[PDB]
Amino acid sequence: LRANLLVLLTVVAVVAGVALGLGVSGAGGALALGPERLSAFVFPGELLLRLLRMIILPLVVCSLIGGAASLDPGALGRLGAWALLFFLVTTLLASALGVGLALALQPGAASAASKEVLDSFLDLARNIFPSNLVSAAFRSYSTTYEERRVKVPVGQEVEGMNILGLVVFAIVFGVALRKLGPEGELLIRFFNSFNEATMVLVSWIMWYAPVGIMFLVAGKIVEMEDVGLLFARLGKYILCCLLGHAIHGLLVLPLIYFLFTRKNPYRFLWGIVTPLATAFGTSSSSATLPLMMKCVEENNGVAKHISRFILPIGATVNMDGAALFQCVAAVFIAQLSQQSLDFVKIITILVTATASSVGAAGIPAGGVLTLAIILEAVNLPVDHISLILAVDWLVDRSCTVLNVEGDALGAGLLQNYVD
Ligand code: NA
Repeated sequence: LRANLLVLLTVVAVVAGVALGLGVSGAGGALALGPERLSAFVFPGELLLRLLRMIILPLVVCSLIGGAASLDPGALGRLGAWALLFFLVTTLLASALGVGLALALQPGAASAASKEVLDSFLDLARNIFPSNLVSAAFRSYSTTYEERRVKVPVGQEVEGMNILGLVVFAIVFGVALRKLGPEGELLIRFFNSFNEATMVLVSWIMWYAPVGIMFLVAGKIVEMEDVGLLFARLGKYILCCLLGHAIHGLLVLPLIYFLFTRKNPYRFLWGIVTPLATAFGTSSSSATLPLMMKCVEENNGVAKHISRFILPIGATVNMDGAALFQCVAAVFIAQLSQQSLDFVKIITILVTATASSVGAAGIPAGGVLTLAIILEAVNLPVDHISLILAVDWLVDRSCTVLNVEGDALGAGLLQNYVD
């Protein structure tokens, strides 16, 4: 079927990009290409990223408005509380697994290789309640410091979409529309139509996705000066990250799903393999959001009013893979600096990763800034982050799957809470 063809092409795009980038690097790489040729070579990946960033606003906002307006406020409140508990518990488990898998199997046992913590959470709270809806569509509040030599924190809005604030506003506005009654039907229909129109565009973009992924991966592995040396240096770190992701996705989340529902979790995952493949290929949660919702509603028995509400929220708040990656990177850096971590600092890492996972922006910087916040919370050198980013093109992808799987299973849990 053409859905299977698209999934196969999207997955094979990563392998083809890896091969193309290795060939280009072995044929001189960027120095042989030069800046002008390299920019054109990597441009298609940038085009794909721009296309994927375009859809996030209308898709998420309309989906959340519809999902919130399609449920009784009391039932919506109970469902949201349970979903938040599930997301927090899963993120905490991912962080704990990441820390445990790095203290053992030490990735940094070789010699080859800012905002205050309170101010970061105050900025998170400010972004949860945007001061302007139009501005929130492309800017987020951020605090810098001015010396008066007291470092007073002064804040301003800086580039970067405010997804968390818009999500909160969409949920509240949908609740208000539901409470209006027959007067709010027109707006519910309007936002549903907008959501369907946006999903059509997302489906069209999925066809160009493989070509963008090709050049994205090729350029991002051409930027590495030495593939062999870098991989020999970060082999154990990548092993820790991917092993933690595999353990969390294949053992922990399925175990929780079985314990609570007592149905087969792998039969559930078999119905969403296609969204998982799209997530791995594109590294975008919004890209798989429509396909994930379709598969969950059709292949699985999840009710529409459950999926349309839970999945858009999880795509923004549930970042198990990101938390695991951040904790593994923090332990790796702490081992590189030979700065022994005691129980207090381990708990600090866990709590900071869990708390900062909420509001992790969709941009690539959103998964590495939180790492800087964690390092500051524990007092680690940020200089080493250069290494961590160098393999994001792989690790981030592994994160994205774990960032969506936990969402789908989450819905699968709440369905049983409703049954
Ligand atoms: Na997610």
